[PDB]
Amino acid sequence: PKVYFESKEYNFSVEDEMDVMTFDLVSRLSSATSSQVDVSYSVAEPSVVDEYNAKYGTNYEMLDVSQVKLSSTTSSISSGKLYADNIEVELSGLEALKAGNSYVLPMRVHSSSVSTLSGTNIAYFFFSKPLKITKAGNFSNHYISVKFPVGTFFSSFTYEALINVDYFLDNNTIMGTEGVMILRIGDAGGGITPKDYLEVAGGQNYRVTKPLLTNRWYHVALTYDQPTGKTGIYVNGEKWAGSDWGIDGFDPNSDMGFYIGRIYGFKWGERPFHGKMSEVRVWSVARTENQLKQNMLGVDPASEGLALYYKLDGSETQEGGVIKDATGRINGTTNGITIKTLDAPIAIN
Repeated sequence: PKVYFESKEYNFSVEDEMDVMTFDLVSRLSSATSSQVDVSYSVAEPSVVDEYNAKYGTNYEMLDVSQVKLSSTTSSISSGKLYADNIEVELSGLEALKAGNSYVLPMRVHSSSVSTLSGTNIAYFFFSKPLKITKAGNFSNHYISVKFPVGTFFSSFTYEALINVDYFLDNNTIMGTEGVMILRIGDAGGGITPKDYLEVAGGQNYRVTKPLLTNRWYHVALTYDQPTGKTGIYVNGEKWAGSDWGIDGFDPNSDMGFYIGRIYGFKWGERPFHGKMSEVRVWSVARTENQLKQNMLGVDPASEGLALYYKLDGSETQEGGVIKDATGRINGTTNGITIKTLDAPIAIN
């Protein structure tokens, strides 16, 4: 007879503010025997998690062994029984775990009495820690003026943000460089683009074919892949419109330069956005559809290619007329972005 784990997998949720939890660890025999069978446990090698992720295409992160305590390392299965006496596993440091990841603790069973069954001697305990966005930045005649590093020339690029519109005026600025490359909603004064239609404008233009609602979160993105010439506008990860351009790129600093939320001082209309924004980014690459979809709620601010990042969740420093972005690269000038607490976490469906 052999020692093994009866149930391969268990799932736990790491609730808010939870730092410590305990669970039961039990192995068993394939069939009962006439003497006590001794067992012991250990945390399995991280490569066990890599094999699992490769087999299933999952993305589990291994917990640190330093946050695992066993009531005892050893146990036993009494003569005539199948299941080992319970061991309690205590997991700590849960509050510090990064949200938006799924974690695993793989436990191996060993025996000094009998053999264990390969492929059945690891128990997998999974821990989910949900990423939520519960705060966002208010725009009601507010701007962020952004100066990119000198000689910035975006060839391929991405603008993206989570937005929630309070109301639509004729032309509502999201982000960009007016007259050059700007993402907006509407240009109804021009009698072509309805007030609630996403549009890219500047040296060249195109627009979507369905309106946005008010009081609803959307993820919105504009990409341009300069080598292929393909540009797209994406809403909630779906391509809503596309075009083909021949331009080599654009200088975001040209003219009045780059603005978020309001083209401050523009004589032909400041075109303020009225609503909230979150997770506002500019990249110096064309992000793929998959990259846009998978990262709507958060990205590492250290990411290569990320030229500007405002979470607008309260974690950015605002002082002295400046709002410092998350990359540490951009000190934007602003009239102040009040961080609002949402009624519920951001949901796009």
